[PDB]
Amino acid sequence: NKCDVVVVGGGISGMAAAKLLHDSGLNVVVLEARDRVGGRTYTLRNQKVKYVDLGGSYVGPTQNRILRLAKELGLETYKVNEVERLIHHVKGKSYPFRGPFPPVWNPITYLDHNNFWRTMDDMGREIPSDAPWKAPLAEEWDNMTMKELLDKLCWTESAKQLATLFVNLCVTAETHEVSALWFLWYVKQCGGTTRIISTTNGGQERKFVGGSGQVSERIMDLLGDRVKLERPVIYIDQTRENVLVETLNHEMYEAKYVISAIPPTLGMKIHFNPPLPMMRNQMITRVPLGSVIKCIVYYKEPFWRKKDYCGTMIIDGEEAPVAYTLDDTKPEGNYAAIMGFILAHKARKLARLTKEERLKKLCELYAKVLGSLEALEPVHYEEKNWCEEQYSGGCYTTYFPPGILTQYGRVLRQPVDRIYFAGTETATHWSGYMEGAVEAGERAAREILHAMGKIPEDEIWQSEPESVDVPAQPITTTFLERHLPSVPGLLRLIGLTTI
Amino acid sequence: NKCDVVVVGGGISGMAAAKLLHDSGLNVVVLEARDRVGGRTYTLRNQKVKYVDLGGSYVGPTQNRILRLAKELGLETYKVNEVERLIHHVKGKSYPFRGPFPPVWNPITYLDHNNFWRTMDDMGREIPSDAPWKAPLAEEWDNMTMKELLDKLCWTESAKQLATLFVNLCVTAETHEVSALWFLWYVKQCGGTTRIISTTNGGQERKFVGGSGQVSERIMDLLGDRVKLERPVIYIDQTRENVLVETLNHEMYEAKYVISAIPPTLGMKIHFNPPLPMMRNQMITRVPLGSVIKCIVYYKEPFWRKKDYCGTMIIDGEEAPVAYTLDDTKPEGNYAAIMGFILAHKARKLARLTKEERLKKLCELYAKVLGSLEALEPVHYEEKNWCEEQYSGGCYTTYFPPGILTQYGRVLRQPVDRIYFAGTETATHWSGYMEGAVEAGERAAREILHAMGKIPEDEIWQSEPESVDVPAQPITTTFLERHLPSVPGLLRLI
Ligand SMILES: *[C]C1=C([C])[C]=C2C(=[C]1)N([C][C]([O])[C]([O])[C]([O])[C]OP([O])(=O)OP([O])(=O)O[C][C]1O[C](N3[C]=NC4=C3N=[C]N=C4[N])[C]([O])[C]1[O])C1=NC(=O)[N]C(=O)C1=N2/[C]=C(/[C][C]C1=[C][C]=C(F)[C]=[C]1)[C]=[N]
Ligand SMILES: *[C]C1=C([C])[C]=C2C(=[C]1)N([C][C]([O])[C]([O])[C]([O])[C]OP([O])(=O)OP([O])(=O)O[C][C]1O[C](N3[C]=NC4=C3N=[C]N=C4[N])[C]([O])[C]1[O])C1=NC(=O)[N]C(=O)C1=N2/[C]=C(/[C][C]C1=[C][C]=C(F)[C]=[C]1)[C]=[N]
Ligand SMILES: CCCCCCCCCCCC[N+](C)(C)CCCS(=O)(=O)O
Ligand SMILES: CCCCCCCCCCCC[N+](C)(C)CCCS(=O)(=O)O
Repeated sequence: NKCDVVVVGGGISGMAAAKLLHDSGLNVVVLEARDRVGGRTYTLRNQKVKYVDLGGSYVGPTQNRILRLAKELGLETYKVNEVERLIHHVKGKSYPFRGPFPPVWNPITYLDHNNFWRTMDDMGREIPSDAPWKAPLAEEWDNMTMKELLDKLCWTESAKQLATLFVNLCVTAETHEVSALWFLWYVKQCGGTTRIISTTNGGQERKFVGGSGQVSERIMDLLGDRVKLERPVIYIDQTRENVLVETLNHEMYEAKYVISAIPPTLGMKIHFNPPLPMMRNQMITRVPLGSVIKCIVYYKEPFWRKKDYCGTMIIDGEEAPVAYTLDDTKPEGNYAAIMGFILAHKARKLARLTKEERLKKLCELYAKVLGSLEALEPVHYEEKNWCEEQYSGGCYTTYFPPGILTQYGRVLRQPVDRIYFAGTETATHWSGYMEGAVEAGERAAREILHAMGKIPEDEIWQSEPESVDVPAQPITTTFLERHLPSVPGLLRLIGLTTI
Repeated sequence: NKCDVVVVGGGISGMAAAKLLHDSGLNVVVLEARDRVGGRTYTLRNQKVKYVDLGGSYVGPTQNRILRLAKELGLETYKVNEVERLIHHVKGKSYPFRGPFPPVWNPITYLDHNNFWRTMDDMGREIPSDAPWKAPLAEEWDNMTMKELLDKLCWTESAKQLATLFVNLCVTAETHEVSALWFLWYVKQCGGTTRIISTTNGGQERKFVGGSGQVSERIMDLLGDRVKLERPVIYIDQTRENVLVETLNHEMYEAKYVISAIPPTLGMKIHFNPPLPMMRNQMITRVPLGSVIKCIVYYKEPFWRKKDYCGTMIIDGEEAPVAYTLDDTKPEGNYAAIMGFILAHKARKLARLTKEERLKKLCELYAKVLGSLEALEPVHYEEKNWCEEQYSGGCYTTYFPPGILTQYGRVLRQPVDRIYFAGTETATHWSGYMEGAVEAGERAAREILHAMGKIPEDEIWQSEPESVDVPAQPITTTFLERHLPSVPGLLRLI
């Protein structure tokens, strides 16, 4: 029953919050809906795979909070394979390349690709990380879908095609579903377009040895009996002196404060007394999560390396079930695997098939993209459809439809009496990621410490020292990249000269 | 505990369903979250106002199911006052007019205005009521907001701004928030633009004497002790022989079947076992309700009538808190009142003020629009902010953001094992209205009757005879309206 803080949700954010509060000498309890911790991170273990992350997996430079938490728990990272060539597959043809971006030869298309990425970052610098709705043109950009923005920025179909896949891959949603302001914020708060898309020096650089599920599992071992599995929270009562939190099995928990560490829309699963204020009440009906199936196809050997392919494929085409893959082979070089994401409307569409039908379609895709018959000989298959999860709502994270972030964005992490809000969605740096989960979990925990008069106000938001293990090379631009004209800019120059 | 059907929700849809099933001889229970029935309809009574609808209120021709149900319960309608002139307030000036739509005098603006409304109805003709996702251009129309359609279609700012007001008023959401496909479906399934906007011969023609809350209240009286108030449903278990439904106060209800008669997104408040299928699991997080405050200012007399104004105001502009009003005076001519809607973003913005602050702004607005100092002396004020309701989620109804209706639309009323789906959102005619609530409640009830082998499949969807009290007159267009060019059409002719 009685404790200082009830934490709702035993994912990375809630576990990070409970650990901090526990380390500060408080009596904490974690109420987790599932028969496991980790939430949107999940590591399957069996003899065929040894271990595999079916949810969140990748970590990179500038994600210093998740890295410090994992290292303190005794965890280790390894580099995702990007030794050999990446593949860009478009119009049923594959084009090998090196570096983070698929190359473009056509001079007009090159100017258009260059300008697009530059403008994404240009617009990003106008958007405050901690308050996106404060951008000078917040309303104008929020009243617009990402599709509308692509339609007006991209003067070539090639750039529009690549930008569409970029959006699908980043936020597991269609360009027409998401606010332009929101998506521009989301990229900006991950350090920009290059940082977000990169394996080497980016978000996909590394994975944890043994899986990311260990983060939450090892925090559970530290907290012992304080974590309560199979306790979905149904009711929060704040009418009396102590906060009462009721679960589905009719257990009652009494606390001074509560941390909500669940996806914002999943707050709907809780009945509130007194009712939530007007803005939060409506906000939680307006914030869906994206759609993704994560699929891993195992092979006898990482045969793609022999053809000088690292395993990275960027696959454009409506026919392609998977738009993005990475090599998922173990660091020891065994359990050869290709990881792929089925994104947005394709997750919806391909979920109708059987596990066996999906495996078949993926192998047939990889065989064509890699130009390898070997790809038609899988030894094993694992997958996870996050759309069917009652206690996640989707993956990777929450997106904002047009008009919502400016109208409702400011209440996301605004406390409601004695309820404080964590979860990756409330973070200001790598929101949507395991990194943002740690940030938001530890920030929510400190808000409570301040409320109890244990720490000063200026200590609620805490900066993180850079990892020595995973150093961040800075994001650099060239003179040409900065000053090459857009397509309309070149046309302006043509019409002005020839006049 | 043990019954044939548990109905979740004591709104009009749930009550209609329960009444149908009860009259057919089944044991039904209604589980209602609030201390009252009615949901998005609510009739307040005090001696100052006598009675006032603070939620759903208006009914009109073609809404035959709500009219029949209310007539059986002993209810009667009266006509909303539209004898005198309507007012269009544009750029700080009032323009009195007659007929459902404000006149336009600039030739170019006239062509642009004409084309916009015509095109809305043209597009609607290709959208099936029972399956909007089967429209020929469903994906194209669903992937754009109403804002970009208006930007595309309206060559003049005058038309765009009136079209914007129209969207705001119909669906309590911003043009940029909503799918074009969904909005065009919404208008089409109310009988078209003219039918949805009209007072005389449209949706706003009539109100119930004594309030619309009496519909749900009188059905609850007919059901005896079968309606359970302050029983919010928290858990639905379908793993066993009969369905188990748990409430927040720990009570257990067992049934052969369930009707969910709540707004789709409020399905999130229930924990399901087994988990919901994937498409519904994600759908119920993708379907918000609009934002509105309904406000009624009372006066000593209906003074506007003396100046040959009926009370209807169509008010352009960002600064106007209220964009649309109706005379809310009682049929007897006493309790003189003006009803106004504070719509969409204005509802969020003006909720930060006090009740008294909102009253002052409305009175000053009405004084400008009506050209009368008498609007500055209210005798009484009532309001309801529907955004603050845990068990509604907003008003009037559920809107679909771009991409949603085509991807998730068909799951809305698709049964989940032994759970059937009612609620106005699942109706095919006047969805969003009290009428759709009745259609959906009775249809969901008959689906169960068919599942039980009591009626054939062809009796699940039943037609309704036209009301003798509120008959519908046909919607007509003129030759010029149908054949006048658009702005770009007039340009290609030049
Ligand atoms: C799903 C996914 C996938 C598939 C993938 C990925 C992901 C995901 N991500 C994301 C992550 O995972 C996240 O962010 C995290 O995890 C979050 O955390 P939090 O905040 O903590 O949350 P969660 O987990 O959900 O938890 C919660 C909890 O709670 C509970 N509940 C509910 N309800 C309730 C409860 N309890 C009680 N009561 C009640 N009522 C639940 O159960 C849970 O447990 C990620 N991340 C990272 O970091 N990384 C990665 O990798 C990931 N992934 C993805 C990504 C990447 C992709 C990309 C690629 C390429 C490019 F270019 C871009 C991008 C990211 N995101
Ligand atoms: C809010 C509102 C307002 C302000 C106004 C109006 C409206 C609204 N509307 C709408 C109506 O009302 C609706 O539709 C109805 O009501 C619906 O019904 P239903 O479906 O039945 O649903 P509800 O009510 O919501 O119910 C539900 C129930 O459930 C319950 N819950 C929840 N959750 C739960 C429960 N229980 C148990 N458990 C759980 N968990 C709740 O509580 C409830 O009770 C309308 N309508 C009509 O008809 N009329 C009218 O008038 C109305 N309004 C508005 C309109 C008009 C506007 C306009 C003007 C002008 C122009 F031109 C256009 C438009 C319509 N809409
Ligand atoms: C000699 C020049 C005459 C040009 C007249 C032809 C009109 C050109 C239309 C091309 C549209 C290009 N997209 C990318 C689709 C939208 C750009 C948006 S924005 O125009 O830059 O605002
Ligand atoms: C004889 C010269 C030919 C000029 C043709 C005129 C085309 C210029 C369009 C500008 C108006 C833009 N609005 C109205 C906002 C949108 C219209 C979109 S759409 O043109 O119908 O696609």
